[PDB]
Amino acid sequence: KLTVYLATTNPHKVEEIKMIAPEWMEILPSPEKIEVVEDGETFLENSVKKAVVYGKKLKHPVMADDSGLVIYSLGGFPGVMSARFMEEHSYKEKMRTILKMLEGKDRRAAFVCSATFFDPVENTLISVEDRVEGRIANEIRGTGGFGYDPFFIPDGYDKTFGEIPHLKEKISHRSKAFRKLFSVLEKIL
Amino acid sequence: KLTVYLATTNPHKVEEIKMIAPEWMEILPSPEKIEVVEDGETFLENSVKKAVVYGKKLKHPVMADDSGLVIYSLGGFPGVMSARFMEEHSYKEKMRTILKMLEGKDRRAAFVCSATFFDPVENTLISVEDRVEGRIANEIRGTGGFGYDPFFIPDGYDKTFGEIPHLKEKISHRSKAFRKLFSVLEKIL
Amino acid sequence: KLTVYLATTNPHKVEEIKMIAPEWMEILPSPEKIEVVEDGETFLENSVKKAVVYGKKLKHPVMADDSGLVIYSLGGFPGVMSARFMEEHSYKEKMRTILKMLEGKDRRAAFVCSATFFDPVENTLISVEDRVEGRIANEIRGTGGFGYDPFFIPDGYDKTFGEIPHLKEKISHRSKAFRKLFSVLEKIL
Amino acid sequence: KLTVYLATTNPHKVEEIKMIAPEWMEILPSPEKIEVVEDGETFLENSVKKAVVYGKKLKHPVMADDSGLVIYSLGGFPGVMSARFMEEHSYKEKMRTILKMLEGKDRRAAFVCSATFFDPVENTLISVEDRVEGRIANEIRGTGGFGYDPFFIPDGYDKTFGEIPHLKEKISHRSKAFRKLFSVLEKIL
Ligand SMILES: O=c1[nH]cnc2c1ncn2[C@@H]1O[C@H](COP(=O)(O)O)[C@@H](O)[C@H]1O
Ligand SMILES: O=c1[nH]cnc2c1ncn2[C@@H]1O[C@H](COP(=O)(O)O)[C@@H](O)[C@H]1O
Ligand SMILES: O=c1[nH]cnc2c1ncn2[C@@H]1O[C@H](COP(=O)(O)O)[C@@H](O)[C@H]1O
Ligand SMILES: O=c1[nH]cnc2c1ncn2[C@@H]1O[C@H](COP(=O)(O)O)[C@@H](O)[C@H]1O
Repeated sequence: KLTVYLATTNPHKVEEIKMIAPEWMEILPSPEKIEVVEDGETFLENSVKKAVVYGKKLKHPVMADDSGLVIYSLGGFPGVMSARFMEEHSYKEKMRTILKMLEGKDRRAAFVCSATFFDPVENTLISVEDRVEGRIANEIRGTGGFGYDPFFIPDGYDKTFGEIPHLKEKISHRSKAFRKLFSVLEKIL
Repeated sequence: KLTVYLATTNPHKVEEIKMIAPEWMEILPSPEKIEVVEDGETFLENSVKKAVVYGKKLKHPVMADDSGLVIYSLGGFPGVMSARFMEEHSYKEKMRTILKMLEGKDRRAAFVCSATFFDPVENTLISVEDRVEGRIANEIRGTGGFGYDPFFIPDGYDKTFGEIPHLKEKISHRSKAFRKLFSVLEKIL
Repeated sequence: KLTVYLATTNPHKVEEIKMIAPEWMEILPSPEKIEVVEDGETFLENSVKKAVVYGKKLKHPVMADDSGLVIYSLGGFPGVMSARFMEEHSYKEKMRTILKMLEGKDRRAAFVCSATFFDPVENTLISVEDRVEGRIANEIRGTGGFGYDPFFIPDGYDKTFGEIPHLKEKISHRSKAFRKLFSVLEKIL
Repeated sequence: KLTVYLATTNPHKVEEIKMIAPEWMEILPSPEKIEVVEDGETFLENSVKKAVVYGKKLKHPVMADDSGLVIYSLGGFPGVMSARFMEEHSYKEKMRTILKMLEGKDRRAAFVCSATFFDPVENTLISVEDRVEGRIANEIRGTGGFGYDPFFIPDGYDKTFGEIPHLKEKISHRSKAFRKLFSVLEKIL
């Protein structure tokens, strides 16, 4: 019933989103890579900006994700800088560096995801945000998911997303933000 | 139930949105006169941007409106330039100059309104758009309403909005978009 | 010595810049088409934005031009909208329409040009502006030049730039801005 | 011969620029604290942007500075994020955090400054950039200067700017860049 192109370069993101989409959602890969200036202050701003740039060019309904790691004792770092921080380096160096940052510090943290729907024919835009609360692990563990998942432990668990990647589908920020986006969309039709 | 501020400096817009409020919504003018640079290409971009800027400086749900007159035979002019066009001059003078532009041309026009709700607490953003098709009168009539109302005739009528302003309450771009917004809030709150 | 690419999509601007160029400059068109959202509210802001965006992507010194027609009685219209106004129509039609807007108004106008140099290796940016004061003719005449030339009369002249386009080399907004820019660069080399 | 306002919120920048002002220039703080979203990817873009905004509000010549600390082994961190990083925390906390990140890494870094002049009357804008190269110390020393001074050691010295702040006047990113700017001006004017 509703068909959408995904506004995203990230293949792990393509992956997570199709696997939690209801049957009434068809989620297609964008026919083209489109440069987006990601100069927003928040996940919401960047998510909307990707949805709008992609929507205007493709002239078809689109969905966008903007996401990252928020560490409370580091002022929300890396936040929107999640990818850009030490971007020439491996996620493993990034995680080691942030471990050094956190010695002696409260390790509370969250992955946040802003999920955006834009229909450029109707000029309807919907954006919702959700999060998964956890903590940074004392050490990098496991090879599942992507990015910072090897050192993030969701609340109510003692393993990292790198160790129990299947759990992302159930409780991660992206799963909940998009299910909450699907839910709104479902209602308004 | 739901209090909301209006992300605008326009009294006329505040009046018009105030009068169509649903029973479950409280609608207040914003307590700050915040400057937003309206550099969007489209009414949606500007709407969305006022709502984010207002919602962030206020830390409370906001609604914003970006609106204008679009005259097809003039390329959609004045469009997002509706206020900035000859801004030091009265609307009378603006309407006069646009009448000259239109001599001998198809007179078909629309008012368009991009209506956006932003909740900065949850990060929920909803933006919708509507319009009233109509045409430019051959002369300026009435004093009702505001802006271009005195020379705009909605389809199915022969008086301008400046002549029959009460009719705005029922069929205007602003009345239609904001109801479209309420019907969305209602269904998802 | 100094080679610059021009951060422009306008081949008339290219040829006009080349013909006034000092002996020590080499001026080449951009080797790549790059998209820039011209969302500045002034010429200076758009000129600087084109220079920066093209400079950063080309990794090489560049120059940009933002230019337009400013008519005083019309609040400076079309201004930054010079190109966008009625952009699907010919200039003849955009002129006819502005002729209609000028009936019974003061006819004085200026072309304005913001000329920018950007060296992205040193991060040196230099932006200078000039103008040519004149007035709008009562009709369109000449096929020379480009854009609004055929109804623009320079102060101290009888003929429009469409009739005497050869005079642009000496006295246009573009000739004066760029030579001002060449002269600043002379001193700082 | 020239009264220029400083487009800045930083009392410490105010003082350090003031003290290297050349004879023909009366450098003042700005009368008004004005909101500027520093959303640029580089120092130059933020510098330019602060200059333009202030200069449009104030209608007089202004100068702006955007500056930060660039640590090479950390991908250029904190860079444009130099203030915003851990912004609710003291600079002692920030520097302590960054020492941890640097354990086992190349300590080299630069303070960088983009110094921009903007005349909103003529529409002339000049932006130049400079840097002071140096290294992060293994410890925080001295309460001189500001920000990251107490753990930055300019090349060829053994003291942090925290310990020798009076040498900034002569060798800092800021003095060099602002003198580079001054130099360029008193050729043209
Ligand atoms: O699910 C996640 N696991 C690990 N890292 C994530 C996840 N979601 C977003 N990120 C981080 O956020 C950045 C990409 O988000 P983007 O800016 O939305 O493309 C990368 O640093 C990711 O590693
Ligand atoms: O309901 C309408 N009637 C007449 N003019 C309107 C209406 N809505 C928007 N406008 C015009 O469009 C501009 C609205 O400014 P903005 O939405 O704040 O960018 C002003 O020129 C208004 O006069
Ligand atoms: O030298 C000129 N003669 C006539 N029109 C000009 C000249 N310079 C700029 N323009 C107009 O201003 C606009 C240039 O738009 P820009 O590409 O955004 O700088 C186009 O409308 C041009 O036709
Ligand atoms: O001379 C300096 N010494 C120490 N820190 C500096 C200096 N100049 C700039 N910074 C840092 O750079 C940031 C300035 O950011 P800005 O005010 O946004 O340009 C602040 O975090 C400063 O602490």
